[PDB]
Amino acid sequence: MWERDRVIVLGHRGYMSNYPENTLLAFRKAVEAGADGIELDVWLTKDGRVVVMHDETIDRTSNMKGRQKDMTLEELKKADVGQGERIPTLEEVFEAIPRNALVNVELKDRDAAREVAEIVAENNPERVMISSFDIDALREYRKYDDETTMGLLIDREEVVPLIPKLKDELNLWSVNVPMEAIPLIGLEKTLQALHWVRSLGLKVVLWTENDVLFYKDDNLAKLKGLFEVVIANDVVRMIEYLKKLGLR
Ligand SMILES: [Mg+2]
Repeated sequence: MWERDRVIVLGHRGYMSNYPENTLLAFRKAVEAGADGIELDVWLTKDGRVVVMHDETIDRTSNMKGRQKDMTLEELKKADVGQGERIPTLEEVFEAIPRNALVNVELKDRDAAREVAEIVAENNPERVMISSFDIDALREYRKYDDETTMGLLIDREEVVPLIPKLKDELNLWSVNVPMEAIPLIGLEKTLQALHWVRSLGLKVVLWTENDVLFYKDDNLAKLKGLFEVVIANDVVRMIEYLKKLGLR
C-alpha cells in the first residue's frame, strides 16, 4: 500500500491550510480534496486514551489551556479546536475517513505506543505508517507491533550517520526528512544524501515547515524520483504541482 507507482500525498494534520489542524473536519477535507491520506500527531491522556494534538499543550490550537497528558479525555473534549471541532481520539479518526486511506501516525508520546498499536491492528494496519522524531518511541512501538510500516523522522544532522543501524534495529520502511536540508547543505548534497538512504533500501517521505520549501526554487521538482511520499498543508496546491510535473 505504501509501495506504489504514484507519489503519495498526505495532508499534514489534514488539510490544515484551509481547515483547523488535527481535526476530523480537516482530515475529511483532505481526503475529499483528493489526498491519498493524512498525517497526524498523537499523545496519551491521563486516562489512557489516544488523542490527536500536535503540541505538548492544547493552548495554541484550542480555546483552552493544559497539557493533554495531564488531562482526561472528558476534560479534553471541553475544548474548541476550531469551528466547534473537538479533539479527536485516534479511533475517531479511523471512523471518519475511508478504510483504505493512508494514515501516518506520528507518535509524540512514547507512553501511547501500546494503545496505538492495538488500535492500528483493528483498523487496516496495511494503510498505516508509524513515525516519530523520538527513537525511543519507535523502539517502544516495536515491542508491540513489528509489522506495520515505520518511518524515522529526522531534523538533526547528527542522526543521519545512525540511519543504517536504526533501519536494521527498527525495520524502517522510510526516513522522513525535511526540505530544509536544501538551504542547509545545498541541493547537490541533499540529492546525495537521498541517494545514500535509498542505497540502504529505504523509501523517502518529504516534509517541511508550512509548505514553503517545496515550492521555493522549485525545490521539490529537483528531487523528482527520489521520494515516495509528501506531507503537505495545502493539499490542493500540492496535488496541482505534482500534476504539472506529470507525477499525478
Ligand atoms: Mg506531525
